[PDB]
Order: sequence, then C-alpha cells, then structure tokens
Amino acid sequence: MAQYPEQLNGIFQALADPTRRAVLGRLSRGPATVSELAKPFDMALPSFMKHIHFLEDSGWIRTHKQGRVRTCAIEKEPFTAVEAWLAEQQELWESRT
Amino acid sequence: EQLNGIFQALADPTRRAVLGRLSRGPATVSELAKPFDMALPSFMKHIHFLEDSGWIRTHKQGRVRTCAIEKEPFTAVEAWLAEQQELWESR
Ligand SMILES: [Br-]
Ligand SMILES: [Br-]
Ligand SMILES: [Br-]
Repeated sequence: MAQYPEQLNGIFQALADPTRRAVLGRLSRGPATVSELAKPFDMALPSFMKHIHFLEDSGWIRTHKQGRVRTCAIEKEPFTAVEAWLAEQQELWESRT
Repeated sequence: EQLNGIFQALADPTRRAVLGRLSRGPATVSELAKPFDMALPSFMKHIHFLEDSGWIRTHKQGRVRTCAIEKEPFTAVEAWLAEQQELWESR
C-alpha cells in the first residue's frame, strides 16, 4: 500500500522552492539559527519566515524558539518518504516485461 | 529553475499517479485520464505541466497524443538526494 497522497503533497511542495532547498542544504551540514540561515538571501525576514514555517509544517525541519533566538535542525523522515516514492516508480520501470 | 519545476510537478497527487502509470509503459492521454473523475480540460493541464516541467514527452499523430515518462527528472531528484546524503556524512 502506497503512502497516503496528502503526506507527499506538502513534502514535494517544500522542495519546489530554491530558498527552501538551499536552507535544507545548509541544515544537512548541521543545525543553525534562523538569523544564520537568512544571511544568503535578499528578502525581508517575514518572507524568509514563510519558508522556515513551510519547512517545519511539511516535516523537513524542527525549530525551537528561546528568547529572540530560533534554532533549526533538519529532519530525516521526509528524505525517506521521497526515496520511498521514487523507488516505487523505479521498481515499476525496471520490472517491465 | 529546473528542480523547481520537477518538484512542483510532484506536489500534485494526480501528477504523481500519472507518473506511476507511465512508469509501467507509455500511454495515450485517453488511457491516462481513465482512472480520474476529472474533466478532461483539468486533466490536460496536469499533462501539460508534466511535459513543460520535463517529466514526460508527448507526441500527437492524428487524434491521439501518446505520452512517455522521461529519464532525466528521476536522475535529477536522485542527484539532489545524493547531494544531501553526502553533506550529512561530511566531517
Ligand atoms: Br491528496
Ligand atoms: Br534567530
Ligand atoms: Br489521446
């Protein structure tokens, strides 16, 4: 039984944005604060926060606020989900008779 | 801007299910449209997005448009994933 579609929709939508993919690339190297993550990007912080929030809501990252500081870390589950969906299609392709 | 389109294509469940079917072999739009309770014009727009993003190729002869899944987007998604995995391992 394939994963329910609603779980995958948001996971893939998160990856459709280059800012979000860049943030995930950084968090793959280890955790970071929002202010650190925002530095490469020419957008106002509210616009950047939309990306952070989307990443958290879709399960790609976890964040924690203490005072004015918000720490972020990558989550591995969505990687597993993407891998799983891909592998399923690739099994169908390689098993063609 | 290329992974943007590839992943935006994958964000829709209809588009994912079409790519599932095309993984089994090529198919006409008519064949692909069959499982879904969707107006053809809405369906065509999913097909059009899949083609435009690079996930599929299509070709029309007479009244029949045949669709085939493309290799390159899979390689691209696999590349993004491998790139992330290599970053996690780095010390
Ligand atoms: Br859905
Ligand atoms: Br911060
Ligand atoms: Br057709």
